[PDB]
Amino acid sequence: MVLSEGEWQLVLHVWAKVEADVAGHGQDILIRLFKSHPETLEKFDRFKHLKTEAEMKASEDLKKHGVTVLTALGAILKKKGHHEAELKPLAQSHATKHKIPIKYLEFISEAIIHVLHSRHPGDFGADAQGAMNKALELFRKDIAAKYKELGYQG
Repeated sequence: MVLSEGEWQLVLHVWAKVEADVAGHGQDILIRLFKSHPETLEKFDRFKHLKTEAEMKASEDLKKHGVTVLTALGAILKKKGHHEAELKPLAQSHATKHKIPIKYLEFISEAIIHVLHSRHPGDFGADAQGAMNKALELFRKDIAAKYKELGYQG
């Protein structure tokens, strides 16, 4: 996986917009994920009892979780590929602590692209979406590498 500098800039450009309202983006993304794939909800004991979008939007746990997820992602994306140090840990965790499947990461990637497109359609075009997809794909592969490198078959 390799993105051009122009492609990383497209990614970083849309990401600055996400940072203008991390909380709102995290809620959109997480709800989109739980609505598209309800089984994923079972992996969160603090808000796995949330059923409606209303209950989801009112959840402080989901909101805070969205902010933590996006913050960690935003930090890895800014590395533009050299994110080993900001990844070794994002791995040891979901590998030994939560056991988050690779397929679920594919689910959240779809929610992220959908939400970014929906909230910023004027700039998040085919080029930007293609670069973000490549970025998240690179991200999934490296995480899967750390898993495998650690015995976990996510």
